[PDB]
Amino acid sequence: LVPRGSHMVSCSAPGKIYLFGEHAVVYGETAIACAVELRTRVRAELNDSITIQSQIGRTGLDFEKHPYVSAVIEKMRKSIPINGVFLTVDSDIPVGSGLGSSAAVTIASIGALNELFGFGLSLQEIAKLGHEIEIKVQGAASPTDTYVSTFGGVVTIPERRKLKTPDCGIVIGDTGVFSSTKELVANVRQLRESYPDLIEPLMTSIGKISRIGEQLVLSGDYASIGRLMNVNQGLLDALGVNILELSQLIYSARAAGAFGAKITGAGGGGCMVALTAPEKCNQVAEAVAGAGGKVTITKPTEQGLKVD
Amino acid sequence: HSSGLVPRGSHMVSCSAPGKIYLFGEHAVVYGETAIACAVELRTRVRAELNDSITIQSQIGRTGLDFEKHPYVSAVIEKMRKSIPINGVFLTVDSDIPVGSGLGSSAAVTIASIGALNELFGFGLSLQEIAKLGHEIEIKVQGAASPTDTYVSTFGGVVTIPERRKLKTPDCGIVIGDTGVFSSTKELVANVRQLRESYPDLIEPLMTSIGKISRIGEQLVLSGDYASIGRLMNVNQGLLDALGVNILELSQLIYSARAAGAFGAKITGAGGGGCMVALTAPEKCNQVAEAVAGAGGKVTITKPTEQGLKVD
Ligand SMILES: [Mg+2]
Ligand SMILES: [Mg+2]
Repeated sequence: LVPRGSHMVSCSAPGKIYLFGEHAVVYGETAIACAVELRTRVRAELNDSITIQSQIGRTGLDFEKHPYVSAVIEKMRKSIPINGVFLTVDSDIPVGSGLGSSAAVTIASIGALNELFGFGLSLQEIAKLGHEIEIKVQGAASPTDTYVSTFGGVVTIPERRKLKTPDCGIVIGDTGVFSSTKELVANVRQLRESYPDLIEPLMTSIGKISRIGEQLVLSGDYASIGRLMNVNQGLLDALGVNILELSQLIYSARAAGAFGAKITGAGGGGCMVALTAPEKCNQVAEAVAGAGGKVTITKPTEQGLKVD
Repeated sequence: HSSGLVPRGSHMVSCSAPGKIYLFGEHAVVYGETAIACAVELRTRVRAELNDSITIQSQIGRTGLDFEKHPYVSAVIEKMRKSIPINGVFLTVDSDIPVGSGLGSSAAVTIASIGALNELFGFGLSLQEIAKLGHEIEIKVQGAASPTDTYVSTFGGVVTIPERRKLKTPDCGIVIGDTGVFSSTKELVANVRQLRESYPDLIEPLMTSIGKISRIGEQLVLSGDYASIGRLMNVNQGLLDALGVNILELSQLIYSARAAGAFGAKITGAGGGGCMVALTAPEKCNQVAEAVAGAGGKVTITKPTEQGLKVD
């Protein structure tokens, strides 16, 4: 094959929302993720030393300001030497939120170095490597985020089967309220401990939504996907992870015609998501904006990691 | 209290009957599940005196017997006349109960009226007979009804439905917050019935989970663990939100009540508007009411009532 050893290479990897079933996976259940068109992009250039540039600054190998890129380099250079590289990182995935910001930079960086230095990694090896980098950086991590970012589209969890991509707009509304992903996993579990006979069946019912929903994703019945999303949001409210500002955004989106709307990610703050007809995306976005949410307008993405 | 004068012969008689909120389980009873209702200290009072004709006076004005303007009082007099003559009577109706949200305004006027004529004319009816009669009256006036509203207004306190088991009354304030948003009970019941129709394998187990709440919560009422009763009311609220009967105004009031320290807060009755309810420590009642008021609601501060129908 054609040498490309000096070719500047850019890779991108998407963030993701949950159609159903966040919070339920740890307790054995099925969920359905959808990658979206908000990407982190990483361009890799041959260089005499290691330089990493992003909105945070220009560094060398710096595990404090550039933890993920730095960990990727540290791990891959054990296989094939990396004498030098200039990496430039830019992201359209909103700073913090279950949308997969650290998984996207991890996967894009692996992609870009894979290409530039010829590691010949397949997508499955990339996903597993990414998972490994998040463990190294965070202490402990679920493989789901790096897998969805790698392969893109709609993915059932944890069987990892690809479902047809819906032709819908996605509005993300950020409440601007901070919450700890650990503290909320901690409270779901606790309420679960105090009333086991009540809370266990609820996770079971969220699991059921994905099984019903799989079938609606296949037939493109977005109106029913939306009705289920709404049911799932109510189950999340029963689990204790909703707040007033999330309901505020959710109810505006629904009133403006969204198929459905729900928390995406851990809850307690952060973002909600609305699934809309493409021709109604703007109107839902304006209603969420009107209500004070920080709005991003996006759509599902068919591809995961890609050489741009 | 009273005047130095003691009347001779026949006196004015007075009965009152309470409204109610649901601690748990609205919407699930019609699906074979348990609920817990709690009668509260908001009453309809009916005063009654012998008269040669019929006169009914209430917040709407003074009439003779009148099935449009006083449909329940007039149906009561009509039904009761079939066993004992009522040549005439003068009836005055007043009430502290707000309309709708299954708070039980119709049930309260029905039961208070029955109770007042019971006393005045010496019908000798027991509580069970009074509730059964009130159930029969609601059927007559609106076409169809469950016996629950009239049962709970007759007996008062905390009652499990449909098993009708009396539970110990809790020592808590109750704040009712009205969103002022109008919605219709039979439309919401229909919309819930439709959702269960579309996903029976999803929705039937959620009903079953609301029934579990009442099961667990019965024991918490027995042991007076109000904090956990609130926490379970919080879970039942998310399940009502899953059933599609919440709205933004209700959420606004509910979060405000919880931030101000309520043990818990939730929709009471049909939803889609109407009222929510918060259970609070007696201390924190004013705190919670001011905050629901602060967030947009018409607030009523009450507490549970131990009995239902009483001769005042
Ligand atoms: Mg980094
Ligand atoms: Mg009447």
